[PDB]
Amino acid sequence: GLKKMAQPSGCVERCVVRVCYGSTVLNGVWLGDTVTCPRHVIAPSTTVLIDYDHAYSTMRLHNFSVSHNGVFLGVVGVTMHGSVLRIKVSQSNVHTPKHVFKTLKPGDSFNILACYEGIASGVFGVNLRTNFTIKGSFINGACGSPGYNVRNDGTVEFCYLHQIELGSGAHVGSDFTGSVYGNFDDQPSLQVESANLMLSDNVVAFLYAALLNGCRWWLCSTRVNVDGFNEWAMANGYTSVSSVECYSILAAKTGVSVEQLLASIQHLHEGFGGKNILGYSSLCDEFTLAEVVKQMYGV
Amino acid sequence: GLKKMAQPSGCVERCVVRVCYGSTVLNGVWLGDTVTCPRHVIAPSTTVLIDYDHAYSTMRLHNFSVSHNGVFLGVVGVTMHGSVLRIKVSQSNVHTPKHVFKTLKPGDSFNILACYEGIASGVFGVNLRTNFTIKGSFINGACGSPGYNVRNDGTVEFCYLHQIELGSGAHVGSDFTGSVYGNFDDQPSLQVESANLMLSDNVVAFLYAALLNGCRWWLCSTRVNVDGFNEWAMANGYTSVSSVECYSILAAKTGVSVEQLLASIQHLHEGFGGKNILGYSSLCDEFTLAEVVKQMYG
Repeated sequence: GLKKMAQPSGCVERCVVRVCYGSTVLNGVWLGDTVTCPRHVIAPSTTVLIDYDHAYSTMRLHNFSVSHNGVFLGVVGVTMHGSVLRIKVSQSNVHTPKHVFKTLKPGDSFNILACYEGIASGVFGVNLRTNFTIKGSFINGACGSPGYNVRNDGTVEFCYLHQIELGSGAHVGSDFTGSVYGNFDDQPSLQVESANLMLSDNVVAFLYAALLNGCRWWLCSTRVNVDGFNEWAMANGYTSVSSVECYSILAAKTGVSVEQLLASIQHLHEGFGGKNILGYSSLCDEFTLAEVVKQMYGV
Repeated sequence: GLKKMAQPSGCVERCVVRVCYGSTVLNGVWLGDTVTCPRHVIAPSTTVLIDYDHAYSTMRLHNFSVSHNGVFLGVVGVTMHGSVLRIKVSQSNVHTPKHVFKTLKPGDSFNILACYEGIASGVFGVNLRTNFTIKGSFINGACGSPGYNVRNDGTVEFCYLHQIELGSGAHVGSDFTGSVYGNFDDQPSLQVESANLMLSDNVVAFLYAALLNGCRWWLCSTRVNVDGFNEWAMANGYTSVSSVECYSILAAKTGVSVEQLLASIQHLHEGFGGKNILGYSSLCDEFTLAEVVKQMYG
């Protein structure tokens, strides 16, 4: 069985704060004596293009209010870095977890802690898609909601801060250095993301999960090698497959080769008509190899 | 948009402990000075039917080890209540959240904190099905993983302790009184659960969600009243619809009566062939009214 799960949120919850500037409110992340939040918090109320360099030069520290669970923190200084602010506050978060900052790549899975007014309301796993957007569930006020991963040694990787929802409904964020994923503008615009490609590495993982569950009506005995599949993938809305050897644990157990699964993808590309694979009516790219392995075997 | 989410797990993570008896290890929940865990932990290693009353009668307190993040709690006494043990320990959990215990009904959504050796590894939302099982993700050692909801005032409702995986893959748990949901046996056996019905109230909530996203190709123009739908529901594997007036909010905003969605359920029952509703190719009973309302309007 396959269930999308999030990693536990407790150590990240203790870092979420409410950041207010004037009347504008969003979420920030408090590590040590620094709060990171989207710079949208200092935007003037207007319908014209936002000049953030001008808003930054006219910023006054006393217009900020930063709080953790209703306890207000004193603001010492603020610098702007791409699409985020770094707010120095006058005391350190005594529950700062061991952490690093990591910039995601397309195909990476991570966890979103969806937050409103400095308070977490939900947690879910997501994948950064090839168009550098995610499909989240955010209502008004989710700006600044953090994305994270928890390494095996317990280190939190801070990798995402929610920035904006595009007209299409797709969600855009930045890393903690202020670079927006996909170079989208961090203010209202008419921007549209590129077409989403199916994540081939995840699809291969999904088909191995199907095999391990005894679902194999779809298996091809044809073989397509990596170079051939990657050329087909270009023309058919799929990514290249990154490598084959990482699947060897699943390959030995099944015992089906990655190249057989690549041929199976080409066979199943259009539809299942109208059978299903693990309940899905079309190929699923939601689950990574690491998830299939960890959910099947704890590794 | 509709995404299955879990409520934040921080306050529950601080209650999970490792419970060991002899060589057998599983998870427990530490509230005040009590640890609740599945009684499977005192089972003898064997392939015969387990007699839990005899296992309990021959129990020795010194065979228990209860620990939280590597520090060991002193065990004071143990009682058995249905499928769970209540282990009294000599320390109170200083991180005990404000909490109540609540027994779930089919169609209720809740959150699972999946745990291994007393450490949380994943959190996800699930729905209790009409056969009283859930579709989770558990591998070996997840026994005792807790299920919970968090009310608006912050109170944690403890509602589920993971007990066993059935031969079908479906998951069985107990409440914190030790009653097994669906009264399945809490030991290895050949039991098979009865078939699931489609949770009609959840399907309605799902269709209200689609209307709010401009997904309306499936909307029936005509209506069927509740009494006619419930007759159809029996003969077609759906539960009876509860009431109509709960959906007033979404009935208002759409503005579509529940009776119109009931007619659409009848029409969509076979298949979409091959159109789509919010990503799904068949009707989805995964989301309750409360989740839809919370995810779209707060």
